[PDB]
Amino acid sequence: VINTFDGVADYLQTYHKLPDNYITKSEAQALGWVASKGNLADVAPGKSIGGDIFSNREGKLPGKSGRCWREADINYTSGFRNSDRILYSCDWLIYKTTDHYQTFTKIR
Repeated sequence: VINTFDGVADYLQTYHKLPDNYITKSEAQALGWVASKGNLADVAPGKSIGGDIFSNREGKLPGKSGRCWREADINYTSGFRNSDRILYSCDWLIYKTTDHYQTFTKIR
């Protein structure tokens, strides 16, 4: 797998968690992921980076408490990470970005 905008959106709203194909950056690093080599697929076949706290330091997203915004990679399969991300709040507001957190639009 679930790594589409709709799929992860629907999945979070229900289960209240990301699907089983997500790993945080720290977890990925421990498995040997080297961002500069874009090898995530080799060290963690079928996984995508997701579940880490998004700071919202630029307030480009509705203000929430300290660790209420989280992000997950969307449309990732192999190679370097792309520019697609889903942003989900502790109150389950769902936003998307396709430009590397520059701009956001509501999806749920």
